[PDB]
Amino acid sequence: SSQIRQNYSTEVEAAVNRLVNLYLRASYTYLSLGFYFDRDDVALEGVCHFFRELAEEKREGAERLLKMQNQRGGRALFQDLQKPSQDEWGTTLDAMKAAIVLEKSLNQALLDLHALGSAQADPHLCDFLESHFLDEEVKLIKKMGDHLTNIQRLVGSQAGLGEYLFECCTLK
Amino acid sequence: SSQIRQNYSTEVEAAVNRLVNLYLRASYTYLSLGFYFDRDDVALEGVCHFFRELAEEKREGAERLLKMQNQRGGRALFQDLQKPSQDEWGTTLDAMKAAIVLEKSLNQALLDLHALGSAQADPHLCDFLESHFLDEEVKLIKKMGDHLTNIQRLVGSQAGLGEYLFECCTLK
Amino acid sequence: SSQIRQNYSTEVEAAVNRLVNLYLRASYTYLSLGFYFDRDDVALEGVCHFFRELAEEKREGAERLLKMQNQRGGRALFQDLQKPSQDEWGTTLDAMKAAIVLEKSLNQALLDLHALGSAQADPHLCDFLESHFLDEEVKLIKKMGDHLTNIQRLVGSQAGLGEYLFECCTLK
Amino acid sequence: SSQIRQNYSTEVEAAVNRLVNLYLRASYTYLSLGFYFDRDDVALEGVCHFFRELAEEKREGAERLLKMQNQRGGRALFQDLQKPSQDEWGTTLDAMKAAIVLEKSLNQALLDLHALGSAQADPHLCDFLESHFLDEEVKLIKKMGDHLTNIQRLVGSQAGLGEYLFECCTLK
Ligand SMILES: [Au+]
Ligand SMILES: [Au+]
Ligand SMILES: [Au+]
Ligand SMILES: [Au+]
Ligand SMILES: [Au+]
Ligand SMILES: [Au+]
Ligand SMILES: [Au+]
Ligand SMILES: [Au+]
Ligand SMILES: [Au+]
Ligand SMILES: [Au+]
Ligand SMILES: [Au+]
Ligand SMILES: [Au+]
Ligand SMILES: [Au+]
Ligand SMILES: [Au+]
Ligand SMILES: [Au+]
Ligand SMILES: [Au+]
Ligand SMILES: [Au+]
Ligand SMILES: [Au+]
Ligand SMILES: [Au+]
Ligand SMILES: [Au+]
Ligand SMILES: [Au+]
Ligand SMILES: [Au+]
Ligand SMILES: [Au+]
Ligand SMILES: [Au+]
Ligand SMILES: [Au+]
Ligand SMILES: [Au+]
Ligand SMILES: [Au+]
Ligand SMILES: [Au+]
Ligand SMILES: [Cl-]
Ligand SMILES: [Cl-]
Ligand SMILES: [Cl-]
Ligand SMILES: [Cl-]
Ligand SMILES: [Cl-]
Ligand SMILES: [Cl-]
Ligand SMILES: [Cl-]
Ligand SMILES: [Cl-]
Ligand SMILES: [Cl-]
Ligand SMILES: [Cl-]
Ligand SMILES: [Cl-]
Ligand SMILES: [Cl-]
Repeated sequence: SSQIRQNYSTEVEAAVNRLVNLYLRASYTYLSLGFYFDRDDVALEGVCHFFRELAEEKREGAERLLKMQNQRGGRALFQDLQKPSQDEWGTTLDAMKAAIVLEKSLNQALLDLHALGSAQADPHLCDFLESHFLDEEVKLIKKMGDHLTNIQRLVGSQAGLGEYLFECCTLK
Repeated sequence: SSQIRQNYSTEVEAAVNRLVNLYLRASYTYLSLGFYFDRDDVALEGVCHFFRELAEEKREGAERLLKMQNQRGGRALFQDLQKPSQDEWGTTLDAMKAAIVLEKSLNQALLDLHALGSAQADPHLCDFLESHFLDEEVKLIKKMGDHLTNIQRLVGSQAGLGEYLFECCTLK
Repeated sequence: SSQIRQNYSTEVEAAVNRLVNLYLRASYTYLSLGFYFDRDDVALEGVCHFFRELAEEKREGAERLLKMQNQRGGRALFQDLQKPSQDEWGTTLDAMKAAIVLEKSLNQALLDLHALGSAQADPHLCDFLESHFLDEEVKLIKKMGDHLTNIQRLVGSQAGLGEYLFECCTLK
Repeated sequence: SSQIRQNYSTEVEAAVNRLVNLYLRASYTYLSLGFYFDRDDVALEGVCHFFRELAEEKREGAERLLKMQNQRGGRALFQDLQKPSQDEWGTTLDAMKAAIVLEKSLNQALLDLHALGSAQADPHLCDFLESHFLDEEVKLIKKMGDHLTNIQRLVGSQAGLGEYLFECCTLK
């Protein structure tokens, strides 16, 4: 019943709905990661807050995709949201590894949707991914890689803790 | 691995996890209702915004339950989130009916959790439901009932539209 | 006599001049639509103002294309501007239909210019259309589709008028 | 000589006086814990300040119970206050363990007073415990559990210190 649809393939429409699922699944993973770190026997509030903010960001990405689906005259379709892959998330290092794997999977999904958009000659879709997704994901993955290295440094050794503290207490 | 748990039954712990599922399912229903009203062939932005706000409120209720689960030393466990019951939501009247049915089901779930809390002599749980849930649900259901009556009045007849307009344009 | 031209095909240069014509023709259509709604026997000032603003937006798009033509070292060439397709525009519904047809034709022209830019390996042109045209057109076409649905709802029936008024007077 | 007493059992009146004793005993324990940490050979001022604030909070709880005793027309009766269980409090971990044991004992006393209030059909008493005691105790016990885990993490190992520092210096 759309009167607006133009140059918007059914292939991209379906891929957008799948990507909304993937972003909401990611948001739900981050909600689980955050509340795990809020447990009294884990009790790292900053890590809870880090993942709570990422749950928000992933929800917001899904909402942006849904708004765009309607802007193009496609039909938002929702599927079941699978529960996160784990119920307990181990150490901060374990959790940050799981997060980077998750973000890499979203980034690959964005790249696959660009490939589809390019094959379907859909420049509005490409511009949309560029405006709101591709560089956001690269920045977040770089931050997570930085965090993995610093966690690895801090937990690994005296030299590494000392080097971290110098950066923080003398330079910053 | 909790060192804090006191007077918190495994029955309530499990019921709280189920209620988190129900609230997140409700939030996901409201996300679908809102984006339906944002379709170009439906195009009632105020109804989209009404349900978008309720998606937020239901998410927030789930997050409050999860925070409380950790405060009591229970273990948050997440399950799959089923997709909403419909993909298209009909008219504003259809949608507001579906919303009141949904809110009634959450209210009954809250009342069942009070019954369990009372049976388990858990006054902190009871106080928690009173502080953040029971009156919030009654207020929202009353608002929805008011909206059902006004939608029914507006769509039904000339007399009803005229009466609505008098309230709005002469009295308010 | 340009000393700046680089990677700018004669094909794109010509297509840009044609697109300036199409945008100025659109602006002139909107000027006619707006003054039609200002007639004393039509007298819908809000519809006049809506189309007056679109006349401005289409002029501004043409001016942006002309600035870009000079930035690239092409030569702006102007042709005659044909008068709008009608002298009287019927009802608000008739007019909004004509507007969406017009905007669709501009959007297809933008997509055709992207195809040409891609074939000519001209990424500055592609970036220019993305920055200032493609999403602007999709947003405007979605707004127009929303308006068509609401006009259709309002003129069509009691149920539809009532539903519109609920959104506006109770929710907004 | 009360002219106001209504629905206030002698059982609850006595239990309230006992609970005032328990809260003042707790306040006195916290005063001893705080000044222990202020010793020059212990010298952890933040731990002194943490327990000094809890001494204040426990005094304030006792004063609230006494105000309520008079509001209901019962008679405040004071007994001797026993000295705290230890004269020296060991390490921060030892002290935080002793504190959580203390708070658990107050929480159980509050739950026992709810049981008595419910048996005596005294809803004002129940509302009073809900308003000012039950959730305050759960929040404080959760904070103490968080602190036990972080102390245990910090004192236990290199990995644990590193993880703590990451939360604090990189995330917070
Ligand atoms: Au969290
Ligand atoms: Au947090
Ligand atoms: Au692309
Ligand atoms: Au593309
Ligand atoms: Au630092
Ligand atoms: Au530092
Ligand atoms: Au520092
Ligand atoms: Au919405
Ligand atoms: Au909305
Ligand atoms: Au209850
Ligand atoms: Au209860
Ligand atoms: Au009104
Ligand atoms: Au009104
Ligand atoms: Au009015
Ligand atoms: Au006008
Ligand atoms: Au006007
Ligand atoms: Au292009
Ligand atoms: Au290009
Ligand atoms: Au309105
Ligand atoms: Au209105
Ligand atoms: Au109104
Ligand atoms: Au002190
Ligand atoms: Au102190
Ligand atoms: Au009670
Ligand atoms: Au009671
Ligand atoms: Au810190
Ligand atoms: Au720190
Ligand atoms: Au720091
Ligand atoms: Cl969280
Ligand atoms: Cl299903
Ligand atoms: Cl493309
Ligand atoms: Cl929404
Ligand atoms: Cl499963
Ligand atoms: Cl109870
Ligand atoms: Cl005009
Ligand atoms: Cl000529
Ligand atoms: Cl290109
Ligand atoms: Cl002190
Ligand atoms: Cl004595
Ligand atoms: Cl009672």
